[PDB]
Amino acid sequence: VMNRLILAMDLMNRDDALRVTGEVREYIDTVKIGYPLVLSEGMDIIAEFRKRFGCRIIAGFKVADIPETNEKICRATFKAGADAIIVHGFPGADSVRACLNVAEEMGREVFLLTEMSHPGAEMFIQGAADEIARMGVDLGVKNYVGPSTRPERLSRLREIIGQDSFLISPGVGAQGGDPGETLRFADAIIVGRSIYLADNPAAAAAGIIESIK
Amino acid sequence: VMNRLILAMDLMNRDDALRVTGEVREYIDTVKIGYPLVLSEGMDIIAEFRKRFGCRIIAGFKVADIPETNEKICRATFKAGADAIIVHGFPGADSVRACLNVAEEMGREVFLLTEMSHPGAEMFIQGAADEIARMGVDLGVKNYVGPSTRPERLSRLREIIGQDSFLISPGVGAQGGDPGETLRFADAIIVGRSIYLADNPAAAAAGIIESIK
Ligand SMILES: O=c1[nH]c(=O)n([C@@H]2O[C@H](COP(=O)(O)O)[C@@H](O)[C@H]2O)cc1F
Ligand SMILES: O=c1[nH]c(=O)n([C@@H]2O[C@H](COP(=O)(O)O)[C@@H](O)[C@H]2O)cc1F
Ligand SMILES: [Cl-]
Ligand SMILES: [Cl-]
Repeated sequence: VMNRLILAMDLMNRDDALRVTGEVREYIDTVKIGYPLVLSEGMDIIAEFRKRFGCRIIAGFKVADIPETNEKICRATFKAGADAIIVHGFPGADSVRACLNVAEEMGREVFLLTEMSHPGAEMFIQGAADEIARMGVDLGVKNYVGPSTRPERLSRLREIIGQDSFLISPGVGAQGGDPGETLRFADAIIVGRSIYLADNPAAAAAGIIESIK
Repeated sequence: VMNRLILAMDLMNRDDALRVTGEVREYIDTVKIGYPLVLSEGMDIIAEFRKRFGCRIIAGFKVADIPETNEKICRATFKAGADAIIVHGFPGADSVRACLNVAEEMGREVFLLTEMSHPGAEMFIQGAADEIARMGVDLGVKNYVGPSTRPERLSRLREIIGQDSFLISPGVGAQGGDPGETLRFADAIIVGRSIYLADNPAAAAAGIIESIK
């Protein structure tokens, strides 16, 4: 990923989303698009980003349904042009495998979300996170998502998945995570509000990159 | 809910989804629409269902993001016309409260998903389900979702939420759940494939209703 920086584009109207992404297009080649934008503007927005910016698109949908429905969601998402999709690991192995099947069939990628970055993640997710990570490793998952807000947890996740696995991490900036510290373990950081809500998105992105040069 | 029957409309194209729902419109007044249909046809499909069938719409999105993003998803979903939204409880209390805030503001409902119906749910969700249910009760949540595939678990969920709470349950039909048995604890059953994939959807719906007269 260019500059180890993935833009989380969660603005909810096409004009703003496209304008801000355009402002920082020179600093990134990977954008994470989620439900805030997709539900507001439609899935066609994914193709718009790919054509306008030539960027990789990660659908941050965090699929968490039964196997059959997960397959349908992945199919629809990849048909829309997404290069990868984020999947929740908490629902179990069968739900993850359903996504892996579609990804292999269509030549796309699955990112396994192991532990989340918000406070509430401590209640139920954290206690299952290490096992979720091991589940991914046992199934051959190569891409993971871990929390920037809990450095020691992110470090443990890295130990479980190994050096060869790709790890991205949200929670940088607005949620309190530090770019440099997070990159001690993750290969790339996900940054949303710190950039898209900044008075000068380009300056914000450049500042983050400067701090991790 | 009419006939204690909620149609899970997971077909992925407008014509088929509307045609099948029309075939069974006399048997239901509540439809659960999820990502398979919404991502394929756009969120405007919710308003289409409401105007064509005059039915209640439950968005089976099972929101499972951080508080800030959950708020955005709920806002977009309710703006689209959904009467209620299903929210995953595993991400914690703050993520649930974010949804409750928007629902209260817009005069809509939140359904808390405790335990899931598929096999993989046993890995991590099941062990946290009773506590997730208690979390909902402590926050004043009145609508819940529990598994038809595990009758004793559904029974335990009912005991935790009390007789006053509203409980709906998926996993009936295709996943093996029995309509009558499930209704010993749930107030309404969610049925998808057993109806929408049937040779005669109307006959399938009528048959289910007949078995629970
Ligand atoms: O654990 C997680 N934490 C997150 O913050 N996210 C997403 O990353 C993004 C974080 O953006 P921020 O604005 O930089 O906080 C946003 O899209 C979230 O929904 C997902 C996760 F899986
Ligand atoms: O635990 C769950 N099990 C489910 O099956 N579902 C949804 O209910 C529906 C079940 O449909 P079926 O075709 O009757 O199995 C479908 O939309 C699922 O995504 C959600 C859940 F939260
Ligand atoms: Cl995400
Ligand atoms: Cl659902």
